[PDB]
Amino acid sequence: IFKVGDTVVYPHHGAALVEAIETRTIKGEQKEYLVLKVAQGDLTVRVPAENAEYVGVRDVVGQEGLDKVFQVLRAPHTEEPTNWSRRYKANLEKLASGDVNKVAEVVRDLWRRDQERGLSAGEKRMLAKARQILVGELALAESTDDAKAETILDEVLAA
DNA sequence: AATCGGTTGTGGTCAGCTGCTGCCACCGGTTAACCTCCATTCTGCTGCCAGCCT
Repeated sequence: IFKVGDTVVYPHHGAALVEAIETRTIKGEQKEYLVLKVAQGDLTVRVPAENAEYVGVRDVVGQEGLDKVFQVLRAPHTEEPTNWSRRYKANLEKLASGDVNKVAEVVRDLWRRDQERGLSAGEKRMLAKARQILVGELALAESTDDAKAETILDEVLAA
């Protein structure tokens, strides 16, 4: 499926350019690896081509995905558990899934709650992580000028 | 003429509570997928085991 030069999305790290395809040997068989150059912390990720779907690597979403995530990002009736730990584990396991809709849900919930009160060290760190990978995936989805994409996200969040 | 003590017109003044009105430290209680063991030398005492005695 994957080709050299494709821009795929890794689950917990956001965008990833597939820059080469290695052919390393483990247990005497040439399981080909693909190397991904993510840029969040400048790490090179190597995965087999077989377990790409098992680890859940995923192509970027289309314009139906864009209107779907904007539709879910502008939606009310988002009642949350009042317990701080329950809420934290809930949106952490939403963030770790790798779905654009779930990441947009986490950034809209924490954005409205930060606009309300301003939460915490851990939740501001989580909102920064989630919003930066959502901005990176959006800029990958439309080739649309990083930090101007941030202004786009701020505008569609503030509405 | 002064001279040792009062009276005080009047203008600041200066901190001493007094509310008072936030507001900010400080301390207690709560959170419910699941996962169960860290150098040498001298002196004295205390415990070890064989070895004669009834």
